[PDB]
Amino acid sequence: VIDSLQLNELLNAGEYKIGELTFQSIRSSQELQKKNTIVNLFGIVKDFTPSRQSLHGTKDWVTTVYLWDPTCDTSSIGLQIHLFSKQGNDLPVIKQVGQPLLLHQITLRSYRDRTQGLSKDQFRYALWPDFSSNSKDTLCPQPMPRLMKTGDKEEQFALLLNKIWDEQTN
DNA sequence: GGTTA
Repeated sequence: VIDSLQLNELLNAGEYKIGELTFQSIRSSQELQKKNTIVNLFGIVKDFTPSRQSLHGTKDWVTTVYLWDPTCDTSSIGLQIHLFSKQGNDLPVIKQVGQPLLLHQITLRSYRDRTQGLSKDQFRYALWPDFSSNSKDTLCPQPMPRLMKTGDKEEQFALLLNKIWDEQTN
């Protein structure tokens, strides 16, 4: 079982592994890159926009989230990520800021001088409750087609992320 | 693949 110190060392390495997946810390993901890359992310939802249908283009279902982790500062909102779906509205249903969110298969690219995340068509995700909340229904029912089965390792990471987020925002 | 946002 990991504690907050190990979590921080993990993140400070830029790239880190949890189970079978390799993630990129939010801060490193914010680094401006010339060429797009595909990554996995695990952070706290610092802000979000409820799912809705795009008005133009292919009109995909879309939800925006701002992901944060201990490598950014309480002052930055984090990495802006647009999650899309062309297979119905099966996007993460987020209820409040503070929820841990794990994203699998997110394209990182440059836009207006900032790195932005764009979900791959087949992206997957895991969403946790905002543990630090008094409310007990922070994690509502989620659509199934993009859900990832997770275990205790990811559970601890989520618990720690939320805790740190809370200590730094409370 | 980066329109949609």
